[PDB]
Amino acid sequence: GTKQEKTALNMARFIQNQTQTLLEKLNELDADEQADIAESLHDHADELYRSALARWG
Amino acid sequence: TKQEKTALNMARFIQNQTQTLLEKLNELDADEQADIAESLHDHADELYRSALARWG
Repeated sequence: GTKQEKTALNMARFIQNQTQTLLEKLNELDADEQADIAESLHDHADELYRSALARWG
Repeated sequence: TKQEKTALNMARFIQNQTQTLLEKLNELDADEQADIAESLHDHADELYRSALARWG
């Protein structure tokens, strides 16, 4: 990857981790409405990170 | 509550990150990745919307 590609990979890694952290926070709030969306959010973040990692990592 | 506001703000920060990463991927040759990021961003917008309705 170029430097720009690596910056995008790093940001995808960050969102993967940050979405896991927000999911845990919502689960502690027993905020089911939000945690339901957050789980799907984190799944897409994981998918994107793995996709970027394969390509530029 | 402090805990609720922490989660709302984190949702907003994730929304900003997902918009930023979708734009970066669109700027790169990254169709496969940008397609995923479109859905990722729609989820971050919906989570922020929902959390704002509840805790804003």
